[PDB]
Amino acid sequence: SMKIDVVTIFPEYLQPVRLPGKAIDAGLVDVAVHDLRRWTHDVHKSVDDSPYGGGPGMVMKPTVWGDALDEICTSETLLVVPTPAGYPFTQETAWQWSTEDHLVIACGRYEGIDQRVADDAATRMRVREVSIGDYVLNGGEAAALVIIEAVLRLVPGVSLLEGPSYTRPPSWRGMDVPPVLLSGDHAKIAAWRAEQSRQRTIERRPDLLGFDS
Amino acid sequence: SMKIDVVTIFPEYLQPVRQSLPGKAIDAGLVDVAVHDLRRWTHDVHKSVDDSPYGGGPGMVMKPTVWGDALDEICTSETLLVVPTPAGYPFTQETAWQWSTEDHLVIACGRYEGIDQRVADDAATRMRVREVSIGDYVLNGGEAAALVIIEAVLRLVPGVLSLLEGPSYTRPPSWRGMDVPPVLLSGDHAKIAAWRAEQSRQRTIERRPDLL
Ligand SMILES: COC(=O)c1cc2cc(CO)sc2[nH]1
Repeated sequence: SMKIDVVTIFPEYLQPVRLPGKAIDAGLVDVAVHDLRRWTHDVHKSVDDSPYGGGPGMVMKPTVWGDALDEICTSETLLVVPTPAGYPFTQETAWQWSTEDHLVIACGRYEGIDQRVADDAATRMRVREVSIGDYVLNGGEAAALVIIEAVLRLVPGVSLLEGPSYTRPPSWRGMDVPPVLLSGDHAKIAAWRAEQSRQRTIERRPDLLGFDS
Repeated sequence: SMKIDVVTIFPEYLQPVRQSLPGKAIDAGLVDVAVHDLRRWTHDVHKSVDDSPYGGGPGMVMKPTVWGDALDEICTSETLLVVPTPAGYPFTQETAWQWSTEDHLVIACGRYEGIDQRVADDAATRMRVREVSIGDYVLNGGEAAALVIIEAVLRLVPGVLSLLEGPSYTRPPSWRGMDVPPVLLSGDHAKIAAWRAEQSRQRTIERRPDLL
């Protein structure tokens, strides 16, 4: 049983959470999405202001985030903050987080969240700032969806690159399935699949085998 | 001026993209994103999209005849066909910049254990094909990766919008016992830039030593 809360100024973007959809239906996980503006108090519902020290764009205010996280989090919560400046989120991270009772995912916009939010929370609970890859996004919402998908498929109840896969018909547009795959020889099939994966890994991901680039 | 077609057995998953799009960019004809249900191109009353893998193994493989028909209809010689997969080349910011000037992207979202390899190999004989991964984790299918690629690419299109960045601060100057670093209020802007540079260096060493 896992609970996941997501906090965002764009709750409508997290509707796709409805693979996680089948997990919710089975009653293994529960996912809830919260509008950050619920915790504002002014008429304009302001959540951002200009950065101290100068620079382009805006920074999300700590006051509003503090009130939201006070209500949603307990001392047992793992607070997840997607950010381009985070530690990398990997398959090992997904396995680690798959046995947690409660994830809270805080989605930033503009140029990010005041650093004191994570600092303050870390005095009360475990906090993890993470990146899902080295490309730039407008906000944390897409990253939250990737994290939820990677973690939920590992929950109890739900290396090298995979080579090419094939299914029927055995010949299509003059392209034939590799004959070894039709042969019923388990040893030969295993060997061929090993060689394919080796070739694909050295070509596409030489880093996984300890080579440059 | 970019057109993006996305093909998926879960079209509802791609709904937030359409809602992400600024009205002015659409009205100005800068961008169009269309989502298509793969089952439109199935051949049978049961709308089958997958079948057992040759050579055995777990899971299922998506059918070449169904995907071949879909791509035949949607793609042209000028299309850049994008296939998100954990076995792909890495998708980077450089990749996003390159694709931001394309006239037509088609994103083929797969599920189970992948799409029959002859689909991509056949397509590559008449258009450019790119199989890519968005990171080192496995997802059940390509839909969430498509959302990431679409956002990373479109934010670079004119109109539709090293080292790690250090911490940021805004009002109030003191909050729950924590003060904004005084240097940021100093009005010494050369000193502020040097402080930020050192914050970046330390954060990069701690969190991403691979970048150094
Ligand atoms: C303020 O939050 C963001 O703007 C944000 C941007 C990005 C890019 C990511 C790729 O790992 S994660 C993430 N969060």
